[PDB]
Amino acid sequence: GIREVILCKDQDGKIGLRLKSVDNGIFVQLVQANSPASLVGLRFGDQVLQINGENCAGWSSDKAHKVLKQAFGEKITMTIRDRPFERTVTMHKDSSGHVGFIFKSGKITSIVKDSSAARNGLLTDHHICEINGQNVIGLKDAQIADILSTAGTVVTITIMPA
Ligand SMILES: O=C1CC=NC(C[C@H](NC(=O)OCC2c3ccccc3-c3ccccc32)C(=O)O)=N1
Repeated sequence: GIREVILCKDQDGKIGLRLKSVDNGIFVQLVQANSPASLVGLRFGDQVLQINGENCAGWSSDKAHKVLKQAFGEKITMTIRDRPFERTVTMHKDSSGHVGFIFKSGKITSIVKDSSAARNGLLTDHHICEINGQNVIGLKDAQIADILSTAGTVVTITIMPA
């Protein structure tokens, strides 16, 4: 759904957030660790409907960057729609412990024939966002692989088109 967040700027008047224009909307592209943006729970793929009550519709990435930098006040408010491009696909590890996909730089690149990923219709050219709800955006591939490997039999992956 939609919600309001209220962020307090840090030491340098920053919130740790980079935004990106997509289809005449504005979306969260990068959230800094331990930042005000992380504190209020902003995540890669969240949609920003308003900043300080002003509609973001049609803003360029540069204009959103400017609005954030030049915002007057110690606080910045936003209206957020939670990751509208996100979907889950649930798969099951086979007897060798595999769900059946290859990924590189956090993006699914190949589906293994006659695997659980194949049976459940996992797609390529998609970001791996969460594994059973655990956020893996920005992790190294070996870290993603480790989280996958230690998951139980049910593996639900949250994905987003890349
Ligand atoms: O790109 C990555 C990197 C790390 N993890 C994953 C997810 C994992 N994929 C995977 O480990 O493939 C190699 C695996 C393997 C190793 C040795 C011999 C046979 C087979 C075999 C046969 C069928 C399907 C998968 C496999 C998974 O599908 O659970 N993808």
